[PDB]
Amino acid sequence: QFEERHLKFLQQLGKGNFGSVEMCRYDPLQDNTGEVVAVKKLQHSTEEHLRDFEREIEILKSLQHDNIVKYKGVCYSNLKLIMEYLPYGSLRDYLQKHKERIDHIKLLQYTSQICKGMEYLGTKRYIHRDLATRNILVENENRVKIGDFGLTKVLPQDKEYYKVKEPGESPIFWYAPESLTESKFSVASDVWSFGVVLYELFTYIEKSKSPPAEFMRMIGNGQMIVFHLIELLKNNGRLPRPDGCPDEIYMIMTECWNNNVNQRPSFRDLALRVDQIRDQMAG
Ligand SMILES: O=C(Nc1nc2cccc(-c3ccc(CN4CCS(=O)(=O)CC4)cc3)n2n1)C1CC1
Repeated sequence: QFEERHLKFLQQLGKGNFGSVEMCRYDPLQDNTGEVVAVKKLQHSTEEHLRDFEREIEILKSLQHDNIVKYKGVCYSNLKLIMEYLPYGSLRDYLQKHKERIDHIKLLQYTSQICKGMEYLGTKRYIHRDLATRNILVENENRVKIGDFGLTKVLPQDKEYYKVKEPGESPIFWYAPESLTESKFSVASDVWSFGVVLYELFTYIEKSKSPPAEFMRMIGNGQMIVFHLIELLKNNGRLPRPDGCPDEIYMIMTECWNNNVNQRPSFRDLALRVDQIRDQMAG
């Protein structure tokens, strides 16, 4: 649908080891009347990374949900993924900036939208593998969307987990212990990560309170990090309750952080509990 020549670069939205997102204007009439869009491309395109990117594109294209960033199309000379542009950006940066304006009732509305997005994923047998507030996007004051799917895998038909160990840098501080020790990824490791996302929110993204900073303090400030992490978690070492967090929200977090994969709640039970807590804060 999109031509490379009609896509004008406006700014960088985020750069990683394997990907980059840009704000661009798609202006086919060249009269500065096209819509601003978000454009994801590989930064150092391997052919494996390209094949993964093609699948990421096919995943996003197959998703249609209020809390999932919209697919617009592809563009090539090559491959670019064109998405809707969300003007408020990542929940992470948005929470950090507007922390004095965002109360707990709002945090739980975001939380509940993230669960519904995640339940819709698990419905297609997709495992996200990268739930973090940096990958959640703010559409408006009342709406968040899951906004990146670079690490998302389809479960095979005959299995409820997927095994994979990619080279380089893994977000280890959001990983369930069976993902660190066995490279096993399931709906339940996504639930583990969701618990860490909930922790993030309730910390209001206070610099020294992030999971990397907290687990590093607990371990002791290279390759040895994951080993010490694994041991800490097996001993039931865990992220502290955030400042001002209710016992009942922290209970949800700690339940998400069960070492017993099978004892972790489902996404729809998470949504029931959160929506129940929300109503007991309002009415
Ligand atoms: O960011 C803004 N809008 C906006 N719209 C969209 C629409 C789709 C996707 C994103 C988006 C999602 C994630 C990121 C972070 N990260 C960049 C490197 S990677 O490995 O490629 C993917 C991970 C960056 C941008 N965004 N971001 C506003 C604040 C300036």
